[PDB]
Amino acid sequence: QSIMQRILTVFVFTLLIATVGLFIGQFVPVALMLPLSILEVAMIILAFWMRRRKAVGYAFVYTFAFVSGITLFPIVSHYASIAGAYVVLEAFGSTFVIFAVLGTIGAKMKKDLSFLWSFLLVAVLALAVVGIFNIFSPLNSAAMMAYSVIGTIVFSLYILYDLNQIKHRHITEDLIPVMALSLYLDFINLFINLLRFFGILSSD
Ligand SMILES: [Gd]
Repeated sequence: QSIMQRILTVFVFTLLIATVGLFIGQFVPVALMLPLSILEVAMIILAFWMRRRKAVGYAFVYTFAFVSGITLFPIVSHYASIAGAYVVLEAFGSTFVIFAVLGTIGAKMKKDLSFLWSFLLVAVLALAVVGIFNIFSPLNSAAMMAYSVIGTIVFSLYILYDLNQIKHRHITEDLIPVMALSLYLDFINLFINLLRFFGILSSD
């Protein structure tokens, strides 16, 4: 009925569409698979880009959710292989409770967190730079673990912020796709960071 529920209705469908993509993604051969470095940082770059995009439709978000799902399996399989499959469940479980807890608090809190926009914008740019640096010169385990905890905190704060702005701002019906897409990217980026963190933590 309300705009918040319609956004979260779209959000759940992108999760479902992504899960089918993830299943399909297992059949991609190693020849057609991009480097792990590139795949991880591309999601940070798209999270930044898709936030500032104008006039996004329902066809874009659902097709994006599907394709991104396919390009998530290489990362999932990597960290499951180096540290056991249990880290994928730990990562997904931790993402789900963080999103539920922070999403609920953000959506019903009386304080308006609009002032954080600049703080979170520069943090994503920093992660983007360090992620791009990682392609050419790969960071060691401890720097990657440090990078992962920081990314976890930034993308946890974005969920709080995003649900908070949905309540506090006058969101028109034409922004339902773009707001759900940002929730999807926040979720996916939080998952990747927890997965890498717990992946490396159990790696040695
Ligand atoms: Gd790998």
